[PDB]
Amino acid sequence: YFSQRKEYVASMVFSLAMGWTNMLYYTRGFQQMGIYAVMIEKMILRDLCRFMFVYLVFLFGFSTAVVTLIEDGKYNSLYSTCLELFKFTIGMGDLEFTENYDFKAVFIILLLAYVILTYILLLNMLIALMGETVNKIAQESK
Amino acid sequence: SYTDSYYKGQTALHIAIERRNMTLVTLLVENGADVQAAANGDFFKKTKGRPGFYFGELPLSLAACTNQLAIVKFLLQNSWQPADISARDSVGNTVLHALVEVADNTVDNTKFVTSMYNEILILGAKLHPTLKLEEITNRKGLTPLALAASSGKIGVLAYILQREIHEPECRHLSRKFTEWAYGPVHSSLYDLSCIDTCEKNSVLEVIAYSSSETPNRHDMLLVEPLNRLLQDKWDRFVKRIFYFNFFVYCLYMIIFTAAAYYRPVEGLPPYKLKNTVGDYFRVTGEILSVSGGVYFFFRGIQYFLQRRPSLKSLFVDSYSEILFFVQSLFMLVSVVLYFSQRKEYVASMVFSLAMGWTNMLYYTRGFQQMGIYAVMIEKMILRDLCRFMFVYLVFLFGFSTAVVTLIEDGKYNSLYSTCLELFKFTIGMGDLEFTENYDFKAVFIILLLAYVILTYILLLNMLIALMGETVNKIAQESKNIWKLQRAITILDTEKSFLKCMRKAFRSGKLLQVGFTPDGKDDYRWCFRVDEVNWTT
Amino acid sequence: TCEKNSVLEVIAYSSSETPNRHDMLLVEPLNRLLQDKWDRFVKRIFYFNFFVYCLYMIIFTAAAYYRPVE
Ligand SMILES: C=C(C)[C@]12C[C@@H](C)[C@@]34O[C@](Cc5ccccc5)(O[C@@H]1[C@@H]3C=C(COC(=O)Cc1ccc(O)c(OC)c1)C[C@]1(O)C(=O)C(C)=C[C@@H]41)O2
Ligand SMILES: C=C(C)[C@]12C[C@@H](C)[C@@]34O[C@](Cc5ccccc5)(O[C@@H]1[C@@H]3C=C(COC(=O)Cc1ccc(O)c(OC)c1)C[C@]1(O)C(=O)C(C)=C[C@@H]41)O2
Ligand SMILES: CCCCCCCCCCCCCCCC(=O)O[C@H](COC(=O)CCCCCC)COP(=O)(O)OCCN
Ligand SMILES: CNC[C@H](O)[C@H](O)[C@H](O)[C@H](O)CO
Repeated sequence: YFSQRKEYVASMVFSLAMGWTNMLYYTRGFQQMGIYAVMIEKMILRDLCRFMFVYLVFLFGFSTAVVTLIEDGKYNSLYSTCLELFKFTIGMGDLEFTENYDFKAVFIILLLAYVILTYILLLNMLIALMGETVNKIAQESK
Repeated sequence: SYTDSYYKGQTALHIAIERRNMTLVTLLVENGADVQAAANGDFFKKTKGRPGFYFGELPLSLAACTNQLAIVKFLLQNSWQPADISARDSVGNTVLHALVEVADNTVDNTKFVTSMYNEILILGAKLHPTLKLEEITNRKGLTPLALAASSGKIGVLAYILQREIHEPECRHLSRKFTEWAYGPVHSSLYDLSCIDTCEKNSVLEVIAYSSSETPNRHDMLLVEPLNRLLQDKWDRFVKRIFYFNFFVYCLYMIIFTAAAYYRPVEGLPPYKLKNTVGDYFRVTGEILSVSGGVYFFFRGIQYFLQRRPSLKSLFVDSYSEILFFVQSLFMLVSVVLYFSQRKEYVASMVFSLAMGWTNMLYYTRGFQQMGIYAVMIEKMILRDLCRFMFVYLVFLFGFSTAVVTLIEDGKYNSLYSTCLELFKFTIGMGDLEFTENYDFKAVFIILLLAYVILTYILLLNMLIALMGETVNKIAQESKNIWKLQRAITILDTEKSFLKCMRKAFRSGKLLQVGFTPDGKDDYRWCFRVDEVNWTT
Repeated sequence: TCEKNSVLEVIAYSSSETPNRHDMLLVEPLNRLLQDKWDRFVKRIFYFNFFVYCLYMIIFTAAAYYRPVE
């Protein structure tokens, strides 16, 4: 701010966001409510940290395969393709095969394989593990 | 004798009985110690939020509560200063009330307390045959049976309702009367007094309208005479009345829906009737709808005034009455806005209409199969969503105001639109279409993806795991929940009944024993049960 | 009150690998002490801290919302 850069807005906003979620710290010590803060702690530190490597392997592998196969289109940059395949993981892609392009059959096979592997299989694996972690610490709530 | 505010009234006889010294008790009673002193200090009162020993404040109560029968017989029979068996404390609890209070639904405690209760009743019959201890109520108007039912003492309740004494000169204290037995089957009579018709506070009223903290609220209905009573009342007359009420409610909602759908669209209510068929039927439907709203309104007020529920348990019990009452309130507010010449009555009417259908789920209670869904919806809403709202709103507001602050000039530049879109993202129907030209786009993307990962993936599945655990918690308890709801329905149907008859009795006013302590005979509304048991 | 190293400090600031870190607080004098200190004076201080943090965040939000756009 004092260095004459408008980029301070960016830093400010992150603190503002964090400032609200840190109010979960004050749920600790209520017998009913503290379990939610604990569950979030355990899930972020254990489950997402371990799952991240697996998912990034799958994401980068299929993403770079798609970018290599495609030439001259929207899917010709790592940025857009990573965004799109990540959208497919969390079930908000669209698989609209409405482009004129080469090796269309192989492109379709790859996207279907990725969708099955990440949406159906991996994501429910993670959700199963998170459910295990959540149920494991209900009885320790006291 | 202790004179402070903590041990007020404690004296030597209490110490001797407490120490289990027969010799010192005999000497103290010999020397003229008061056998009816009241030790009512704060250490000795009935209380939960302070360590203490409540026994009923009297030496006889102390002796009974401590499993010392010899001292009880001494105090009652000894001629230096005999003890009154029917004495009461400051709470009004007699020895039997004190015995009920010290139960804890364990095997050995059940054996002790049941034994001491039985012996005291026999001795009371012998000493004062015209005395009826079991009809003495404490300060709150509870008999020992009602106190046991309210407190959830399953052992004492099971003992009392199934009490039998095979001995003359005390047989009139029995309640279960075995008339015959065959190989696997035996037929008996059950006394039934103050189960159905006591006029003050019956057992079924106490069990049904308990405050949901009672440790065995639903197991108490499995005790045999109660279970047979509820089944008989259900099959005899209540079942038909319940189905009739459900059918009438269905007709009411059909009329209400039809009237609501065909509202006039012209401005400025109220609207005047034209001499045409559709107007007559529409106005008829409106009048019936408002009538139904007024009916449910006054039923709600009657319920709340009769029960007087506390704020802490206002919703934990009485969920259904609250929802029916809120439906009534929306209907009345709609009527007020209608005759006040405002369009906004449509808004109020609509909410009542929606509520009117979902309250149909109240009638799936009392089915063994179907009532579990109504119960699950209630518990999920009352526990999981109400606790989870604070957490989720903290996240929503944090990222919402962050994004609004970052962005200048766009659709994401007001709290309303950004809160709605972030909510859409949380339930998995966003767009993520990062196609707008605006500054700080990288930070915007980082914020939004962090929000998606935090709320869509993580928190939402946390909620779902918790709700699923709740459902699996009560997959098992269906059988008991069904019975409890059926009991509440039966009592509620008994209370109104809209015929001026109170034929709530089961079997005849039969002579039970015929041989009282005096020359009279007792007719007691006994109820016949033929039980079967394949043991041996 | 130890002045060097008390029991509650040792239990509370343990490294989470201690086998009975949760059960050690159920020992009766400790459980009563924590309940007593909570009800005596700490509970009001904690609620006051939470209230002040709420006010702080509201002030921060309002100040950030109305930043100048030049
Ligand atoms: C320092 C770490 C470890 C951390 C800091 C930030 C970036 C964080 O994301 C993480 C990584 C992350 C990012 C996005 C999704 C999942 C995980 O986890 C926390 C950190 C994690 C969260 C979410 O965790 C919470 O529910 C807050 C919280 C939970 C439990 C508590 O006991 C607690 O006490 C203070 C606070 C909030 C953020 O700080 C936040 O508001 C933003 C913008 C990102 C979250 O990085
Ligand atoms: C009075 C309360 C507590 C309540 C009243 C309304 C606003 C309610 O939303 C809530 C809050 C809410 C709103 C939206 C989603 C979840 C919860 O829960 C009920 C209330 C909750 C429901 C949903 O609950 C049901 O399944 C009805 C029901 C379940 C079990 C029963 O035993 C029962 O007997 C009457 C009825 C129906 C609504 O009343 C309805 O139709 C509308 C429009 C909103 C629902 O507020
Ligand atoms: C399940 C747990 C593990 C999950 C891991 C999450 C992985 C998600 C990966 C998504 C990356 C999507 C990046 C968006 C690309 C983009 O939209 O483009 C970006 C825009 O800039 C940025 O926002 C910087 C990158 C954002 C930082 C992002 C962490 C570059 O610039 P261009 O606009 O010119 O791209 C020109 C092309 N149109
Ligand atoms: C179907 N197009 C997107 C939907 O609107 C919805 O957002 C999405 O399909 C769900 O998240 C997956 O079930």
